[PDB]
Amino acid sequence: HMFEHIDAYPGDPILTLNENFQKDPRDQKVNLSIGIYFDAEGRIPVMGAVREAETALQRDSGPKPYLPMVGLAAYRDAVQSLVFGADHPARAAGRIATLQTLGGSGALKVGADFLKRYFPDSQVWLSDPSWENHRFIFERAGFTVNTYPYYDEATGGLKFDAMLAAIDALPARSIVLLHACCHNPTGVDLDEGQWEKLIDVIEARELLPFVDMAYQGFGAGLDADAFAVRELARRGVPTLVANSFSKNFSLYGERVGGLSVVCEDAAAAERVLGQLAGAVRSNYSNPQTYGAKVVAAVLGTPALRKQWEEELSAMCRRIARMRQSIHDGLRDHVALTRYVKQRGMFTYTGLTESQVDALREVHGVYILRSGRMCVAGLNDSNVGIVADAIGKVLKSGA
Amino acid sequence: HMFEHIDAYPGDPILTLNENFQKDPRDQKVNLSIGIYFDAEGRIPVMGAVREAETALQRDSGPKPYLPMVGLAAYRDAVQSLVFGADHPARAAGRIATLQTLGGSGALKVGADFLKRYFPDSQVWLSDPSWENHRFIFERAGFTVNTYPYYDEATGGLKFDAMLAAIDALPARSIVLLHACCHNPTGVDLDEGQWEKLIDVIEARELLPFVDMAYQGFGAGLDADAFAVRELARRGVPTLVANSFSKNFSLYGERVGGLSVVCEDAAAAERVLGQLAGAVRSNYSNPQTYGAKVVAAVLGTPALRKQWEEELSAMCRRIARMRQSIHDGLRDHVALTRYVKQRGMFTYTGLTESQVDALREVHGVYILRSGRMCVAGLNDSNVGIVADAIGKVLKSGA
Repeated sequence: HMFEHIDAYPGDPILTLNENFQKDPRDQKVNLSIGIYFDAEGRIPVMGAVREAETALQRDSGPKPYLPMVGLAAYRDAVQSLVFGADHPARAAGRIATLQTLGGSGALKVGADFLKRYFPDSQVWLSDPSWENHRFIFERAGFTVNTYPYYDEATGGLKFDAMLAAIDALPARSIVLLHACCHNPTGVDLDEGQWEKLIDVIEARELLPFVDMAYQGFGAGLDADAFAVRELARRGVPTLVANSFSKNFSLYGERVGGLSVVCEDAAAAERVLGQLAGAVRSNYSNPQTYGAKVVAAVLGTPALRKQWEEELSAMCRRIARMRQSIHDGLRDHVALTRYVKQRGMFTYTGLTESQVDALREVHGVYILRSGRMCVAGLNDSNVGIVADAIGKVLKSGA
Repeated sequence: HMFEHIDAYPGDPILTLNENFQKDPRDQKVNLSIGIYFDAEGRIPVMGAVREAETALQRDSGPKPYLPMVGLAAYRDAVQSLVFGADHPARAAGRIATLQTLGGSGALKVGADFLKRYFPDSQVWLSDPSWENHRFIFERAGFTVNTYPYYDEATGGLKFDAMLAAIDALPARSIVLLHACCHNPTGVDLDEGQWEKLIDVIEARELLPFVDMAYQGFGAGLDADAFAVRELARRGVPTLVANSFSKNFSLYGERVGGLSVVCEDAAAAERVLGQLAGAVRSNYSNPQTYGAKVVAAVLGTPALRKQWEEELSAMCRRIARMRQSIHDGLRDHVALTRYVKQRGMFTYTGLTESQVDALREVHGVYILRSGRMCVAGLNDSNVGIVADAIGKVLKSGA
């Protein structure tokens, strides 16, 4: 009876939901519950640049020794340059410790474990709402986790005054998890003016910003999407940055990401990098080779770098086209502003749980109970069907 | 000054040692400090079966979605079959929870995090000595870590009576880390009789054995090397098993391994699997695809499975040949029994720290300060040079 007290892990309602979508016999059914990018044909793409890199890497069959704890040197440098910009002063001054991680998740974990060890009495604050695994990772890492106001139910927008006042009230060294852009699940983002005002507070109150940038390239392009990170670093604010290549390389299953920490000087950055390697040593020893070689080859080969940025920008524009298409489709029925104001792969539709049920059962369109829709699930084959469905449900009243 | 209290991570003496080996101008220098398998030509091999699988996988360029938290289903089944044997009764009765992990390290981590959560007051016992990262992983996971007698300095063998008595004295649910075979760093292994006697105690005292099998295939073949795991499971003992594919697939840098937990019934195994997935969710969300596809393709394709087992057995025999060659070489000079009695990639030479210095400085042969030599670093080009060196150092006296 050694494991008689091990409780069963709670079933995943999304899995159940997708099982119901599969059994659904209706030809016009639409699934917008899976939060990943699909292309114009509703497929998960293999990016041209990625395929081309893999092809080149294939003609190089060599041994696979252990990587350093911090991962591949070329990868780390490419990632740091991509995130902060090649010309970033914090990069030139050696104030940034960067390592290869297992997706954005791995970066959050390594960061959390480092922070718990050196800031054990700090607590963590996330947005209301936030990515479903933020609370899980940081609570299991040993942190008390709290929330700050963020999404505005009434507007489909941002409670910036309430967000700013809550964060302004935090004690020094409070860890504040922030979406860089393309908020998951709501799609509600700060503008660059709100960002500056938030950084004023974060700096003055000596807080610890942990920026989660999982969608660099899906909001307004690679550079604008990293504004929060780059502006924090230009102003010398102690910042951790977790970036994911799952979405913008379409490499979800090869687990590639980065963790960067911006420190007060190069000496500090090197001590921090060593302790981040320490967190890795206590976890998985060292990261994997395949995905990092692909990413490093794409970012570091100008022809491939260009091909990658081009396809990613086309992905960015396709989502924006779908936002406009569903918006215009809804105008034909019954504040649709949220659909074009929100950004990235997700939108908080503001539909009630009942309306979500109706959308599914009556109109065969599947979104989350929270009202989260994955805009990337929209294409020419279904955007009319969806806009019609949601328009009818909204018009009929809550 | 946010990170003013982050202490510098201690330098790696092995890295320093290898830097000195590189600068060493002597043509006959020999490095036996790197603990990985090298072939007859002193290279890290790419196994034929692995190359052939990679070739086949290359002709299949599809999308890379997230894997399940527990990893690829085909991989898990193949790994479980390889470790316990296809016909194992615990496998047939569904008493084993198996998931894909990030190397053997990742398996130790996921296991440790699960154990800390459900057995928080248990402490951990490792062999004296043990793998350099055992203490680090389990202490950082929140466990008090202790040792039991193991290596016998005077014999180059095993203190089995002292080992058994120490373990017999542990309270229920004590976590006991055990090398399945091919002990790292000493090469001293239990025989199957000692194993049965140890399991008697582990069972009776209701302990929690955590078996670390990082070298299945390098001692006496895949089946015999897993005897401890298979016998624990046949006898119904609650057992965690961490197995690595780094060494026996030569896939160090693609981070592939497994974690298996043997439970009292299938119901328990399923609850445990869910909580192991929980540990993964709190860490890196889900594992990577490339390496697991390669391993699953090799193990599950009979032609490749045969080619793999054959090359691994040839690797196993090459190490044994080097053990005999250095033994016979030492007999030409000055108890050399340890060299043929110890097993796997490592041997504890029993050389003093001074003798290790002499071996390096005078004879250009590099082993660890502990006297650990990697036998796999021996080949026809250097085994005579090494035996001569060690023979002279031993003969000249401590």
